[PDB]
Amino acid sequence: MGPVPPSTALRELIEELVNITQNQKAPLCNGSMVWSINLTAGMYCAALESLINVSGCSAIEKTQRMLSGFCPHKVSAGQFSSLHVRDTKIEVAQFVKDLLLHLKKLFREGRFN
Repeated sequence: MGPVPPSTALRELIEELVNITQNQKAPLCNGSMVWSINLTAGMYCAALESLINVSGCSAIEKTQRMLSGFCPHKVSAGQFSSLHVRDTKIEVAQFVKDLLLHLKKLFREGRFN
């Protein structure tokens, strides 16, 4: 009835992200690239604004919603927070995988958000 706990939401997110990335043949997006970010705490928020730059990819539309659950502040294609540094862009396939390592990482510390 009430929302799912933080630890449960994370596992459901990791299991879903892995599932769509294991049977994926070619890149989910047309080789779209995203800005690299620093994986620390506000990863969900920093990661969200980076995905907001990817359009035309429904396979990740649901992902943006689940990420928002950990980041209540919405981001428009005009408002940016972590894209202040001039980092290089990377393929989404790598962005999802790099994020996967950090997602299960916080599970070990049980420190969600």
